[PDB]
Amino acid sequence: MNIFEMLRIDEGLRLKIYKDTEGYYTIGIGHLLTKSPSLNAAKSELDKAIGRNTNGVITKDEAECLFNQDVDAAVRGILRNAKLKPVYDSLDAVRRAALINMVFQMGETGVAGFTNSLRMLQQKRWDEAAVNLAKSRWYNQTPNRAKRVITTFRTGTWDAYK
Ligand SMILES: *SCC1=CC(C)(C)N(O)C1(C)C
Ligand SMILES: [Cl-]
Ligand SMILES: [Cl-]
Repeated sequence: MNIFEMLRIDEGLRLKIYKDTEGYYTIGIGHLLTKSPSLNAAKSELDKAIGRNTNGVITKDEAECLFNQDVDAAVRGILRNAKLKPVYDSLDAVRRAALINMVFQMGETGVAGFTNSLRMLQQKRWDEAAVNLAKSRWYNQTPNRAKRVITTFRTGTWDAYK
């Protein structure tokens, strides 16, 4: 198990434009296209991201291309952020993947707002962090995915994904 397989489980794979849990236009492996309600705006972003006239449908290779770019962007967003980098540096390899997962889903600014959870993770207070992480809109809106990520933070194992 690794971060690519983990996010592939959490995000799924769809080759046609769809709406995510929030109603935003998305494609591939959780690649957010736009938060605008216009399908034409989403098709325009898609063509721009892929470099061709797609008409809303991409191939599996194109979906994995965006996926690689998005995982790379998430990791580099963590390392550039003054609040996230110290937490990431303090974590073991499995818990680092859990932090990448969160950044992938809600963005670098959103995760950096979990000020109290991040401090508990840095102090390695795993049970207390898990309780604090669940007191969030994130947990209430996507509870099954949040539980898997929180369990990864709590245990340091991949057991939630087996
Ligand atoms: S993101 C790299 C990528 C993969 C593939 C689908 C082969 N592509 O057209 C590019 C080179 C963009
Ligand atoms: Cl992009
Ligand atoms: Cl869920």
